[PDB]
Amino acid sequence: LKRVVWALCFMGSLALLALVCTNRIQYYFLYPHVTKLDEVAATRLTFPAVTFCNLNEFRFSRVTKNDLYHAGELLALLNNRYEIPDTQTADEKQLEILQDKANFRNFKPKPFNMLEFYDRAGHDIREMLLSCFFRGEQCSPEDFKVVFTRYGKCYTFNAGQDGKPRLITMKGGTGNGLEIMLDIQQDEYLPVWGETDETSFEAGIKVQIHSQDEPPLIDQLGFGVAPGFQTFVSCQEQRLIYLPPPWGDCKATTGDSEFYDTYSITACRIDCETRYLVENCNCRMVHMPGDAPYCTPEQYKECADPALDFLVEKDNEYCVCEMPCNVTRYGKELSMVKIPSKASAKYLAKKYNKSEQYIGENILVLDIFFEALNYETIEQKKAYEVAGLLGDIGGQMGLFIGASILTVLELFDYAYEV
Amino acid sequence: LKRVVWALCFMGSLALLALVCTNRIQYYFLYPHVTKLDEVAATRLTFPAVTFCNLNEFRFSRVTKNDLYHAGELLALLNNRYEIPDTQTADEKQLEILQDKANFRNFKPKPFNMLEFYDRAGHDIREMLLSCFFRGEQCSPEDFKVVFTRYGKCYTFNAGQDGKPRLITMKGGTGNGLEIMLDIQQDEYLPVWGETDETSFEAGIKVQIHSQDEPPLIDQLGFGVAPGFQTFVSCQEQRLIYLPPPWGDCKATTGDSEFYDTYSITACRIDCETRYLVENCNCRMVHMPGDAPYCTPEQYKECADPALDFLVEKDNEYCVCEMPCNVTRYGKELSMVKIPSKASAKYLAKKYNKSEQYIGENILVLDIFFEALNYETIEQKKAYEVAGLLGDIGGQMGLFIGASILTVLELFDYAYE
Amino acid sequence: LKRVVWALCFMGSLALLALVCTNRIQYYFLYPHVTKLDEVAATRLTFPAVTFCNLNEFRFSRVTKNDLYHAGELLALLNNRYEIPDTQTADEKQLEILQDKANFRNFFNMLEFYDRAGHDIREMLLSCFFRGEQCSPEDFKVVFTRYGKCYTFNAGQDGKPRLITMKGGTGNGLEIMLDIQQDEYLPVWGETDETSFEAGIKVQIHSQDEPPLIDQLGFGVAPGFQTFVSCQEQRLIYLPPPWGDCKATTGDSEFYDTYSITACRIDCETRYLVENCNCRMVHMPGDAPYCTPEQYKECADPALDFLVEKDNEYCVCEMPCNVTRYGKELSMVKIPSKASAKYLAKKYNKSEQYIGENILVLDIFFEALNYETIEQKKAYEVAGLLGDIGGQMGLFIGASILTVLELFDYAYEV
Ligand SMILES: *[C@@H]1O[C@H](CO)[C@@H](O[C@@H]2O[C@H](CO)[C@@H](O)[C@H](O)[C@H]2NC(C)=O)[C@H](O)[C@H]1NC(C)=O
Ligand SMILES: *[C@@H]1O[C@H](CO)[C@@H](O)[C@H](O)[C@H]1NC(C)=O
Ligand SMILES: *[C@@H]1O[C@H](CO)[C@@H](O)[C@H](O)[C@H]1NC(C)=O
Ligand SMILES: *[C@@H]1O[C@H](CO)[C@@H](O)[C@H](O)[C@H]1NC(C)=O
Ligand SMILES: *[C@@H]1O[C@H](CO)[C@@H](O)[C@H](O)[C@H]1NC(C)=O
Ligand SMILES: [Ba+2]
Ligand SMILES: [Cl-]
Ligand SMILES: [Cl-]
Ligand SMILES: [Cl-]
Repeated sequence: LKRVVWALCFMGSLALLALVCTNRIQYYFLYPHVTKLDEVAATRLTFPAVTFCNLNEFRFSRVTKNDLYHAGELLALLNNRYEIPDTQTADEKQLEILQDKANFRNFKPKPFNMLEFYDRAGHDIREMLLSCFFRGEQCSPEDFKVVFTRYGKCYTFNAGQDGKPRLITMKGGTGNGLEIMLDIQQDEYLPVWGETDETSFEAGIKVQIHSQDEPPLIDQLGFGVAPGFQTFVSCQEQRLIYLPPPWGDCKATTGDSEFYDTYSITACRIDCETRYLVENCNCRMVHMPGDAPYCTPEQYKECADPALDFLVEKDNEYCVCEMPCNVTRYGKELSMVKIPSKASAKYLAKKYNKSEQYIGENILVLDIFFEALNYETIEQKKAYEVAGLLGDIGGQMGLFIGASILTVLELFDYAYEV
Repeated sequence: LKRVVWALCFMGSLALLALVCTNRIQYYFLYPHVTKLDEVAATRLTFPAVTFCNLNEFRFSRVTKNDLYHAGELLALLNNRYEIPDTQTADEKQLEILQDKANFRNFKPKPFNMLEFYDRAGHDIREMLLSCFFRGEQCSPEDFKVVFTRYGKCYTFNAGQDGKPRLITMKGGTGNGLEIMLDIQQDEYLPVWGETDETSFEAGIKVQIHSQDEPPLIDQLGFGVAPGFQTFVSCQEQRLIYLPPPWGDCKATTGDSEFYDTYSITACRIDCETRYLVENCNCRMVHMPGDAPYCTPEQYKECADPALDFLVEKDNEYCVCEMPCNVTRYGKELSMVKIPSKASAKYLAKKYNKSEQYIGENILVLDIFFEALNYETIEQKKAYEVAGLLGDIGGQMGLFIGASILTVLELFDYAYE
Repeated sequence: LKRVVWALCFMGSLALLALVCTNRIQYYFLYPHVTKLDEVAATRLTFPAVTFCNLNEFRFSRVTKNDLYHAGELLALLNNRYEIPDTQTADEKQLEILQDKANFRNFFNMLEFYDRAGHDIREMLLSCFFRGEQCSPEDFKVVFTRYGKCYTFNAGQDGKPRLITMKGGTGNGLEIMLDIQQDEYLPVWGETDETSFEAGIKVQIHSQDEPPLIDQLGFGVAPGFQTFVSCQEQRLIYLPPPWGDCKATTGDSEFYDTYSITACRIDCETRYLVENCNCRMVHMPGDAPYCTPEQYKECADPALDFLVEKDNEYCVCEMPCNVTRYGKELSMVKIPSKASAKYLAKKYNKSEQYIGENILVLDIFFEALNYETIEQKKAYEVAGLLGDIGGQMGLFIGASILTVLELFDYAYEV
């Protein structure tokens, strides 16, 4: 009778060992991870890269007759027949100027390049930048690097490219960061006389705070800043460490692109777009990097734009961009105050030779800074390693039947002898 | 002497095994969890449901003499004695309209319904919606579905109700989302001539971005949008998975509500309120769902409001809403640009046959989109499961005394003799 | 041949046990932790303390001739030679007043000057409501910061009970209508260090256990808008060494009852200024002597700036293990509505323009009646290590602690 109770106890114990062991094994092959959040104080923080664009792509006073000829349809200033659209709400002077530039009688077309057009007709930072301050000391427009995006000629402060060393901040708070007073030059905006898809009613700038290791993607990752306010941006540096397969989904390999030195998801997207447009239309857009020839406005109309839209719509499988394992993100909180005060309106108007109306509707102040001298870390950590797996299997294997790998080897010994 | 040192080693080993084993047992019985954060790229994102209200509950030009008679005191247009309050700083015409509407001389009242009054007097989406675009293609006011909230007649885009399929976005950024130009119609706002508790000075709209599975709760979960700016709202889809008892506190059961098909904490809140008001006052407010009769303004005055206030403090234990285990939340970052530009102000003024002053104080553009085509996941994960407990107990049990469950069974066997 | 493969299996098995066991040993000695996020529903939430300053340090109408004499250079209204700045863009009345106050023919405490000349909450506070019930200016406690005379609602200091809210949403919180008094702003005729073009207020939402640090931790609120602030209470629990970096011993400073990272920062600053200049600035607390405007120019400011740059290691403030933080999301609506501008203008005896350029409404509340908890939790405890080493020790060679002791005996005998 005792051998029966022993047989039942050994059988049930071996069954429990079976299901528990297969449980821990399956849990290991899920490759599970859990997250470790930490806050690290630092004596210094590397200030990020700040890219800003004017919402107006190009200045009206800088557009020329040749520009209307080649890119008149693309710039939406002229209709398909090289004639001005509906004149509703058209200033007499502006409409006469445009009508004069669109005469096109005995006109010899000069050579035209999209990057030349954006570079000269775009808003000059030397005119927009009314004042610059970093850590309380003056900055020059030479700190701003020209970057071409979908919005046109844009500028990146502290880009850290072309061998310039990146700036640091040793104190947090509103004073100890970037602080620029900009004039968005609303007088230079393209007149809107007729409704169009490209017609926009916004006035202000668009800013993206990003690491120097990634290029700007201002059309998607930027936030707007409106004239007439001083906007504060409190930043919190975040350092992210992800896990590669089979734990998570990250880009383990450096994967350097021909266009960009360091791999970033932004660089992967704009690289994918660049390759697609170069293959499909044999030309490259203004914002894209490389050595390819830039598109002509005819190529823009008949190939480039429908090609990108078709790439977005047809299938995401062509452009699948994984996230790198080491990522520096910047968190940001926005707040506003009014500019200028009644005590300063006259002084600003006289300082920049403008009317107080103009100052009120054209001046914005951007204040970008770190809230405090610390950074957060978010790390994906492996939850079950092979040492822990063997430890649990050994513990339960020793608890239920008290056997070992040598014991199973001995049972296989008798099986081979049998 | 050797058996004595052996006895000391076995005793100390058995004590240590005792305290370590009870340690792992207690840690298991705390039922602990830890969190798994992950970010997932996606080729498509389901666009959320967007509900907005005008801050002005009902239009002044649509209020009628009968409305003043029944709900004049409730709307704060008339005083306790059904008379207009002080006319201080009242436009002559503006007051003339109200004085004529509140005559009540030889007036034979007609039936009155609160939901009819809000549905007819509230701001019409056909007049507010100056332009609508979703993913660059035009939308109609018919895309917005009417929901009645505490703020009055409100509208939900991509509500996904009545069999409509939920919309998706295949690109991120400002262009590729919902983008509406609204006229908040500040001329239709209730005149404020005298101080009252209900008096408010704000002008604009209130928006809540929420999953289609939940009803809006704009009085608590909404954010404001001011006229004269294009407000960008960058959304981040977050997918949350919680643990039921005994690990955490989540809804293990489906939790069928009578009013709503899907369970949500909001649906639980307005369910608690609706049930409480039906039991105490036998009527429901406009925002509440169901089939009960709507309250009359007298019922509102003498029963509903004090009942809700008594519900907040006295019965704070009475309404307990557990959180569901699988929840889709949307995070948001707001930024603004100025509207309109000087190059467009007059074109807007002529396009909508308004003065530039009006455009300046009445037009707002709302741009709701996903920052990028990805979603975050926040999961509560069990930290100590029974397999790990048995493995650790077996490991320490085998390290300290080298025993097994069969060893203790044999010890009970020898003890049996 | 069988004993040879048995011996090799025991050798290799002991090697595997060695590397796995040392693996768990080293992993345990990393002292790792992982994060536990949780959301806790509550019937009540303790409302935070809200400190706000006007961006304008002191009122122009309250400055007197003596104040111009002593602190004229510091306040930037007068130059080093006690003369008026450039007369470009100067109000005729303001310039006549300043020249009159600067007559300096036949003609001071910093805290008296800030306390009396600063913006009075009794004039700024046009309306106050908390949970729908009226509040008085006496509920705000005066705190002196770098911005000047500032005010803290629900400060909870001096034994006052902390306020609670039993409902979430815009109505059920603090709601104040303020007049920033833009007419009292210092006239700016020439460039100066204090010169600012902003108009509005600065707010910091913080727990009562920590002092305000509004020049660094504050956000702006612009006039002409009602800004809503949705708050989410967060409770953070950190680990002390060797797991993390937290202050296990509170080691509260004499200046403040409860230890906070901010309180440690301003304590270090006060101590440094007392050591180098034998005086304390306006914002600093204690019983120490306040600086004179001459002391400010030649000692205080360069000492503070040099303290930030020269020795950043000197002030090391550890983070406490239990920290209550408040998350916040801002949004705006326009104030006043066209239907309400006239009533406000007449109610407060101001022009409709003045209301447009001076009135702001602040609405601070909890989004919902819950709070988040973020806890650092130990990933490998000594019981788990002994369990893993025991499991692998029993799987690979099947030995025990008693087995190793017996091996020491048999080795000792032979
Ligand atoms: C990602 O960041 C980690 C640190 O956060 C890097 O790990 C360091 O790698 C260097 C080798 O170049 C070592 O000298 C350091 O000791 C490592 N630090 C730690 C904490 O392990 C890692 O190399 C980075 N990965 C990439 C691809 O850049
Ligand atoms: C200010 O600008 C106007 C615009 O052309 C110009 O005529 C005037 O001379 C300028 N004044 C000064 C002082 O430069
Ligand atoms: C435009 O509005 C005015 C009143 O403001 C009205 O008289 C006129 O008929 C309107 N025109 C159109 C085309 O609606
Ligand atoms: C810290 O806060 C937690 C709740 O978040 C509480 O349980 C604990 O008692 C507090 N004190 C310590 C020393 O952890
Ligand atoms: C109202 O404002 C005027 C203009 O400054 C002032 O003279 C008058 O005294 C004010 N009324 C009161 C009651 O303060
Ligand atoms: Ba009752
Ligand atoms: Cl997992
Ligand atoms: Cl727990
Ligand atoms: Cl670790």
